[PDB]
Amino acid sequence: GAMIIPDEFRCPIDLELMQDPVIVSSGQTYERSCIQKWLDSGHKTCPKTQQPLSHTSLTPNFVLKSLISQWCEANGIELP
Amino acid sequence: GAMIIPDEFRCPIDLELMQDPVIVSSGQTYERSCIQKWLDSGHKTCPKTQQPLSHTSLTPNFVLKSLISQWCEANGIELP
Repeated sequence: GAMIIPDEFRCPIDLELMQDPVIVSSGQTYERSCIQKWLDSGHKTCPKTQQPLSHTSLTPNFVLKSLISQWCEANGIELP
Repeated sequence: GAMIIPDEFRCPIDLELMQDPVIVSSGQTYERSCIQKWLDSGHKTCPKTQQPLSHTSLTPNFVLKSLISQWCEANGIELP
């Protein structure tokens, strides 16, 4: 039928399911890989609104991970 | 209906229902009110581990907001 994961468990930037959740200073959640490229590129601004960024953080997701684990169990499936 | 919400949404510190979570540099989520008291007290150690904190990070809630709204809708219950 139809089975789509909530946007909460998907990377907003790539709109794709991935196992690497990280959070920005603003509290936004994005894929770590994308951010590494973003920082590596030398970009010090938020891609979402093109606003300037004076601080970055490598804080990993916590509750998101726990929630996704429960989500998979409910469906009785494993992450791709 | 379910009168008990998942511990993920519940504040770990007081195990009480609230809507104002923030993150810590250690990837821990605590209620905003509690951390404010901590700062006011001039404490420099993590309450749970009683270990010194060389630094701290303040990040407002994020994906929790979306989940909270959806959760209430699923149960058809108003959020206190």
